[PDB]
Amino acid sequence: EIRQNEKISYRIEGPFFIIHLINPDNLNALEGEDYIYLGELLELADRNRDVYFTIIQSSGRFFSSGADFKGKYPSETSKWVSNFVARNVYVTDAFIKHSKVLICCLNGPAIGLSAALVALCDIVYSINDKVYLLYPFANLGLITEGGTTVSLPLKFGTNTTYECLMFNKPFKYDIMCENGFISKNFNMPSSNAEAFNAKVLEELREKVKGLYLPSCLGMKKLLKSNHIDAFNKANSVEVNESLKYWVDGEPLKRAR
Amino acid sequence: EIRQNEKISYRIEGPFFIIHLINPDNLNALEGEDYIYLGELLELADRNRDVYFTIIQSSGRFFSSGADFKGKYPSETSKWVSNFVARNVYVTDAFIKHSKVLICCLNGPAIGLSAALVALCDIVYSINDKVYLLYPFANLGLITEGGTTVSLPLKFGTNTTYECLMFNKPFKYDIMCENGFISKNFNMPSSNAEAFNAKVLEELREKVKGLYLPSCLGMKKLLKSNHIDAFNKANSVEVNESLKYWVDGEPLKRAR
Amino acid sequence: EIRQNEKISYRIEGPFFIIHLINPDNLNALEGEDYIYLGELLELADRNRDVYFTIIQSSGRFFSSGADFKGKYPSETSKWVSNFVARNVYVTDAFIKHSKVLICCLNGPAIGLSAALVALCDIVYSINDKVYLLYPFANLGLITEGGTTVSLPLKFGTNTTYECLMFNKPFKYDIMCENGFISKNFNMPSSNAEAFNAKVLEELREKVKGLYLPSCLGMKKLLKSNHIDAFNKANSVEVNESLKYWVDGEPLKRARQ
Amino acid sequence: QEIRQNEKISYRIEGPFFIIHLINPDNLNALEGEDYIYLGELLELADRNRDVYFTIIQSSGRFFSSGADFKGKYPSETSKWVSNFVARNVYVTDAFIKHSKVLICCLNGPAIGLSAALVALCDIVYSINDKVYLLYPFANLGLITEGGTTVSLPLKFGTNTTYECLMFNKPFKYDIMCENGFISKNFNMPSSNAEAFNAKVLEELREKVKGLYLPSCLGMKKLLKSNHIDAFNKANSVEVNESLKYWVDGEPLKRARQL
Amino acid sequence: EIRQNEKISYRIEGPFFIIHLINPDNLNALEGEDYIYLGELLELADRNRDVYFTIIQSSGRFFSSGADFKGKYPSETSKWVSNFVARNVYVTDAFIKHSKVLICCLNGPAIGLSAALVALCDIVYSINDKVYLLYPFANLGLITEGGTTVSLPLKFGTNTTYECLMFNKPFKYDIMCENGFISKNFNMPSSNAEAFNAKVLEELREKVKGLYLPSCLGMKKLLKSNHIDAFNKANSVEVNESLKYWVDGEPLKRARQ
Amino acid sequence: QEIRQNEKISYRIEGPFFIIHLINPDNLNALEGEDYIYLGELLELADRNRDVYFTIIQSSGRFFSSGADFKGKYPSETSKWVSNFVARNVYVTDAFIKHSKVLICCLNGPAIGLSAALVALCDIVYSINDKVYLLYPFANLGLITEGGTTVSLPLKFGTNTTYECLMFNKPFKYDIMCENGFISKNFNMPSSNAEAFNAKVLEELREKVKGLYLPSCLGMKKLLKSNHIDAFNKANSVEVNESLKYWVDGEPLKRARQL
Repeated sequence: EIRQNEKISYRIEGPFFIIHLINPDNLNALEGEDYIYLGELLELADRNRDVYFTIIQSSGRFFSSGADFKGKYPSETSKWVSNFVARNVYVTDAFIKHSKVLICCLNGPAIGLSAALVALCDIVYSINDKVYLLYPFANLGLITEGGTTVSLPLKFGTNTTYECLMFNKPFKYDIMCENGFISKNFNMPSSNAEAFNAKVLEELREKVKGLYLPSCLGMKKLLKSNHIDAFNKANSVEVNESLKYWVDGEPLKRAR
Repeated sequence: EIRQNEKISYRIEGPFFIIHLINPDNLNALEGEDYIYLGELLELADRNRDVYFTIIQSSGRFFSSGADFKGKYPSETSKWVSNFVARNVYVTDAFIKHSKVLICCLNGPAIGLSAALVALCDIVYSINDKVYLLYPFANLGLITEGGTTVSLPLKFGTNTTYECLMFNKPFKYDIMCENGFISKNFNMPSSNAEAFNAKVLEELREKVKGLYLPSCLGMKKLLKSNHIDAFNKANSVEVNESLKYWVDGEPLKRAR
Repeated sequence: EIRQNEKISYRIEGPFFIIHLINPDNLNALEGEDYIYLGELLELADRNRDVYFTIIQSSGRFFSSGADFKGKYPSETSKWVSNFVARNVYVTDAFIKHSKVLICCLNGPAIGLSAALVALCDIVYSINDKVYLLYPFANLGLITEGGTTVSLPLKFGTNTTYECLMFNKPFKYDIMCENGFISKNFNMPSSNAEAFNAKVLEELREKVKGLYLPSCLGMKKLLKSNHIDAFNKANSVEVNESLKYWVDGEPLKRARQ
Repeated sequence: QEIRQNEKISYRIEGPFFIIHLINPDNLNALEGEDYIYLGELLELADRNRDVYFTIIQSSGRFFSSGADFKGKYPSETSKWVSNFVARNVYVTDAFIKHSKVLICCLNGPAIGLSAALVALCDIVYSINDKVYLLYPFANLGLITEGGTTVSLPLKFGTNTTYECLMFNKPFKYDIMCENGFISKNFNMPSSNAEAFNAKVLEELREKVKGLYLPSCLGMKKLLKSNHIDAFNKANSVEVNESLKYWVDGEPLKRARQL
Repeated sequence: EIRQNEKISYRIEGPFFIIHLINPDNLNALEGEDYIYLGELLELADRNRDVYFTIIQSSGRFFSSGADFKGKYPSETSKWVSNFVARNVYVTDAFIKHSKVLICCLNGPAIGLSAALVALCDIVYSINDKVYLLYPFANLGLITEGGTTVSLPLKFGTNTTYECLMFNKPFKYDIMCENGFISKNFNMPSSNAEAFNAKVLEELREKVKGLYLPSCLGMKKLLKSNHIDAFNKANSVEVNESLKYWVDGEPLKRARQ
Repeated sequence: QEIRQNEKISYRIEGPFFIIHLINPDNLNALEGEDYIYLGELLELADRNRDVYFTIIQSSGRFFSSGADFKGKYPSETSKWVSNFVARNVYVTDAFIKHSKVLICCLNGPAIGLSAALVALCDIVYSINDKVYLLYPFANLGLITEGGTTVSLPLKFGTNTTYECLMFNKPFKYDIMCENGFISKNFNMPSSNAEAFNAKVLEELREKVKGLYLPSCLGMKKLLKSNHIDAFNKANSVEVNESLKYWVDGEPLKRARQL
């Protein structure tokens, strides 16, 4: 039981807790409170003993274009602590610690904090070879977010990570496939995300047959311990280091 | 240059950036924005190339009784993320990363988050043997804050830390002295914090004569690297784990 | 629900799961299966949602004199893997990962693997100033066990640990107190462990009044993460490195004298 | 160089090479607990021999090893499994983790389960042909990660690929092995002559070591091992202890009796 | 402001500090003092607040053939501490800690300590698909240098690293590309390193347009923290462990042939 | 057991003990760069001797060692200091960090600077009497932490005490040493007979090792060392490189010429 959000729905089918970004007209751009809502959904899925997989699906041609930049305080610092710092530490933490198998259905590109979240998922399936991830921090006057400090070198390599981050270049489909970031490309048309989403769920129902599901969670629990400390450390430092960029004002100015 | 705060002042004398909690009538209890203000002062001291020591002094009989519990949101979670999570990650981070030598003049007891901050200082001087630190998390329905997860076992030992934290008992003067937590007890009366504060500064002016001050900072930089990762990791996890305690409501109920 | 063991009992009183070593006539020396039993009891306490504290108490003048050295295999290696390696790695792990507050009531000396278990507890109370911990590995032809590789330097300091371990010397009461290892000395006579055990429980019932007990567990969960990895790494290495000492035969030959 | 004999596993020394041979092709080189222990004892023996610089693990038939032999006294279920499963796994895993000689696996066919974990702990792997695969069927058996796979699989195959394969009981196939540089050379020989493959690897190795200062190999390995030695030791202890509740719950046993 | 070195030049163009190995007739082989000079140039670039990228370029058909083996002490140990240990620990540290984005323009092969420095760069661009990195330590009677203990497994994988290091085999272009080690291959002829160097700089001037350059440094500062400790630990151990190989004499005797 | 002679430092072996003796009391056992290197070579020699289980460091006179001797060709200031300071410090510090034999310091009087760092890297310290102290005067010399003090001082004395002493150039006095268990036994002998102290320590050590299985001592030390070995190796590299800018800036030199 949780409040409703017009941009994001969820349902449970058997062992699957399915989260759906449902605002395709705005490329599923997300405001601060929507990221918090996502964290609350993960925490809900995490407390449900019938759930073994948490599946994040979207809508339209984009997975998510990232933070919504369309959408009181004693200082600039106090403002940004409340608005940026808090939201980012919270949602990043919710993904880092999540105990269920986290699967992203990548129906199109993801950008920024949303793309950070994709990189925190355990398994990623792509609609087709036109998906990409973009982390435009250098263009926005920002730094790494959502644990990308750790996740990008981990999943794409350190050298590739520098090229992409330092020069604001996308991690394209080819780079994703070369690094095993995508576990399966479904090769379906971008115009039917809904069909892609349904097909992934159908294959998942097939793939879990016969498995002892608590083994999945037991294995994940050990696997997570490989990098949990690095992610926790990066979360705190990412969010605090970002502050001077917001307080300096550059990302605001750039928000044109 | 920074806004004024009636509860906390600062000044610079030579290589010393001196912060003064000046609200003795309320035992220097601090609201969220005051903790943020403290962080901003540290960040200011840290950017000043003439500053080598950041000295935190208080007033009255208490160093600080902790968070002021006398002193809109889509959910309980969103509320507490904004109010508790953000403030705590920010201020704790400001202390953890501070590059100047941090000295606390402990003019009386410190409690809770304020006492966490005392434990993050590099050097602590006590007014007299009646000072103590209390971390009442078990009584408040909360958990460790302000990096105490790491600082208390580090500076007091693991066994002593469990006895005190699990049973809501103070770290008294004797325990502080036995662990070398206090570098000097000035043995002055509790009724003149001002005299104590002045005496510490006078001794400091003497002790820095002849020293190559950049050596102090160079040494601190290496020393800090011993535990910086543990503190950063604990900061993120403390603040996120606390959330369920606030959201469950217990600390509020207890706030009687 | 678990098998009975005549050397070790347990009961639950409110939020306390109380384990009692009850073989004072043999100084509560423990065989392999007894150490395993202890691990099983911890795992039972850990699964009980009404338990917040696991309290380990003993009987007589000793907490425990350690492994009972009075008390089928293709090789010496296979034998010792089954008998020593497995038992040690299991019981040590049960202590390292335990989520309830672990309190040891130290009613007298502890030796060897039993003393290692004392050093893995979160809080230790002593009956009087004659208690000591002895880790006689250098004398037995063995090495560090039960996570002592980590726990001793952590709770006693590195230099003191080397003096004691390298020369088979006890960590005496004064050293325990100087390092805050003991949270309270009850100063009671050695002849009444029972009274000491009761007195600790009585104080604990008082001390928990008013506390939010889930906070205790929440704080412990974070505190444990400071050293959990070091303990897990040491456990694996301790048990495997011991093997060559058992297989070489020295601790056996030293046992016969 | 003295140790008991084991009809399923032989060893010999040729120059700087200590060569271990799984020789039970009729049963796909499936291994019982004591055989895994025996393997650990052989590694410890190679490790103490100052003339040995490389420890080479070779097999026979069409499989490297189908894993633990599931065809093949205790106060409790816990005591039983501590003795049988916990002890064997911690010991053999440790023997591979700490081994100081260059460990080379000659992969003559598929490996499964704990045997496949051991392949993933080797320093260098050569494949007979592109039909080899590694399968870690823990999710199907009602078990969890073993033999340091918690660390080795993400390390050598990537995290995302590891989750897909482990969570859904899918093999790490040749293509994935090649894409991740897991296999250093595919010999492209027929599956029907493991023997020829084994001999060819050794013949190339004798060529490749000519002119090398062999203590440099060990000196380098000693530094390389330190990158992950702690993570492996931590995983070993946790893997074996966490597995216990799966054995004690009984699921893997049940699943065994359903063939 | 720094001394001149006839083998290595530098200049600054906007936000780029450009270092150029300019001794193609000797395959840009470097003596101890040249490696030290390189470290000094990095430290200079690192202190210049207008610099955001430090670009290392070379000349001819090789990036660098490595340490120049053509080119007073109480002991063999004292000699090698002064000559090998000190130089290696200093230059390796200068690369590990560098705060500006470090880009290598790989105009041909690199060998040994020079190849180690390539592997410490943040981004590498290749002239064409004939480049390779060779770390011939097993052949020279040496061990890992310049942080390769960490960088090679990190950027090439553990198994590939063992094959190459244990058997003195090159990390060839295909391996580099498969691991994303090379961010762009320019596919230009080996005969014009100069054109390649110019082309990389031209693209870089384009790629930085519109970027907030302090963001680059801020991101690097966080990225570096992933492995900084492993690199610092390896540096100390690599240099000290090499010593016995030099003192034993093997690399010397191998040098004479 | 063969090495050059050094008039300032001798060594001998008595049974399982390798005993190193600083023998220059007239100059407070102050040590030049090459003497620190020599010490490292002696540790490496003791470390290779299979009959040695304990390495005992003893001195002479009223001081253990007053530290680096400041009475006692390069393309740059940087090259000079890399050769003279960096190399010497990384080498000797490393020799202590990695030493596998039980290292015992017989503290016959004060130790200062790098020599005091080396005392703090020993496993066990015995004091002649309660007038010993350790001083780390880096802040006064215009230097930073050396010889692994970055790690050893907080580890053995606590963080807060370490900041008070290092930041303000104050000694770690006997009381602080005793309170932190840094000293395992104070012999309470007069400062005028270091020799008698040295002999008494050795006599007790011969008593204390009777009946022990000495390989157990080394086996235990090997596991104990792994608690902090990484932190020490990381600190060594950073300490020596960070120091460079202090030497190159020139401050410690200036401060040297002001006696």
